[PDB]
Amino acid sequence: SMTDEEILEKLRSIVSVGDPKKKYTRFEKIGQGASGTVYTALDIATGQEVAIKQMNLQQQPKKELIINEILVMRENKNPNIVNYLDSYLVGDELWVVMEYLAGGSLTDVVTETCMDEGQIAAVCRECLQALDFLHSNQVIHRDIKSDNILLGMDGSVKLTDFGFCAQITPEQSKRSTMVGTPYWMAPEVVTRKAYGPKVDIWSLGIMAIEMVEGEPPYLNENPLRALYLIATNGTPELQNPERLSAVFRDFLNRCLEMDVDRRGSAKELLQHPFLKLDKPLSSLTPLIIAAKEAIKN
Ligand SMILES: Nc1ncnc2c1ncn2[C@@H]1O[C@H](COP(=O)(O)OP(=O)(O)O)[C@@H](O)[C@H]1O
Ligand SMILES: [Mg+2]
Ligand SMILES: [Mg+2]
Repeated sequence: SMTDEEILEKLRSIVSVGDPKKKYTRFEKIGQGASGTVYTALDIATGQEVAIKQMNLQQQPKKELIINEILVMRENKNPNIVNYLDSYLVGDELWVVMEYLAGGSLTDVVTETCMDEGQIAAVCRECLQALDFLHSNQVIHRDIKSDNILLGMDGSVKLTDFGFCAQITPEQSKRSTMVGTPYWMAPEVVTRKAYGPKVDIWSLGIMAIEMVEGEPPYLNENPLRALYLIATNGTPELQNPERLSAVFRDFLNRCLEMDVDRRGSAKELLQHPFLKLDKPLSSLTPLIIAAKEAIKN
């Protein structure tokens, strides 16, 4: 419900002045998603290595949500949220400068290596802390999935990519926009119901399936087919559930409840006994290294 001009006016009011091509150098592309292309670069003045997300505003899936992105990343700082540094607007290109997490994304790990249950529990704990913080501040992320989870080389876990997020209010306490990535969407999203923060808990459940099986269900299917499969299959089935502990299977079942009221909240799932199996995050470091080497080769 915002025009292109209203969106650009709002973005201009919140970014810093200047052209960032004069402030950063030695760019190298490290990732790309539905909104932006992300580079490493060096701050010309200081030498710091940063990450820079470059977004072309007219090629955006929903233009006005980029406002929430900058606002949420800088107004809701937290140890499990990628650290915002700055933002710039050059006509129709928006840049967001943030800390660089050299371990890459959780996608790199789950597609190249096999996490054990203690490593999965550790990652789930960190993601649940982030979600409890966001949800308590009335932010729904709406795009939880492995490629939006960043890793430090020491195993630090940080949520990024707030470009689909919703800030919910008393007058609009639920959302109804079809937004997210189809394979990770909760059934109440795909069936076009009003929905709330627990859609992120479902998506976390699907990301935990990624940590087991390397990918979410139905990844090869056309998006509209996947949406119908989510609507009719309900709680997805694992290929080999007998390989997982009973306590881990219970955690998954509580993330992936069809009934929104039965589904765990972030605060509730932080008390789940599965998280007591967690290993130190430093245990991720050999998986991170092995994944980077495999991708390089
Ligand atoms: N700060 C960062 N450090 C390291 N890698 C990053 C960082 N930010 C993004 N990436 C990588 O770039 C990809 C795209 O970034 P993201 O912000 O998710 O863009 P989009 O909104 O287009 O999906 C991420 O999935 C991740 O692999
Ligand atoms: Mg992304
Ligand atoms: Mg995004």
